[PDB]
Amino acid sequence: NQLFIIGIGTGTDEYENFEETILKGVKRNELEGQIGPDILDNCCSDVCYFWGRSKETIYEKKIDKGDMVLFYVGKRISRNKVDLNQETAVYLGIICETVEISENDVSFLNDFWRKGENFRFLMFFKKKPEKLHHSINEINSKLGYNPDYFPIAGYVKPERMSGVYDILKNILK
DNA sequence: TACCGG
DNA sequence: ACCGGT
Repeated sequence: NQLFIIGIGTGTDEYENFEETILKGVKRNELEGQIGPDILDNCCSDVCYFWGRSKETIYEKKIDKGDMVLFYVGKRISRNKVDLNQETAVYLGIICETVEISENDVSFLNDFWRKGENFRFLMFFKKKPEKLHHSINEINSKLGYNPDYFPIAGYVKPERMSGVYDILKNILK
């Protein structure tokens, strides 16, 4: 029951990859024989929604099923700050399963990702991660972060989690 | 800055 | 340990 944040800067290849596999998604036939039939059955419909990283962990925390990912989307200004003057977005996904791809098998990841082979630690999301109506500053504030906190990949100290309990609850039914 | 370290 | 910097 952990919570992570992943910052997707607009106008960059991470945003492009975020378009393809989280916003648009990938038909499950184009994944058959690269991802297990069981992951495909239980985490995907005709479409899989998934993200990936180059390590298995985030601040030494590994990501497992049941956990949550807030994708912050906006124009990045400094390493971990966003421009609050242009549009921002927050999406919430719930991890279904995580799968590691072997380094002699990362070929297929380039089919839909720019430099995809570098990101062989995949995460699959039970349903398509949901676009919240909150801005990044509105979510940051609920978690006790600076308005423009925009981590590239952050772990949210559990004691902050209760500030967004309303939202996650409302999402389940 | 596909984030860690101190 | 998490943020919050350049």
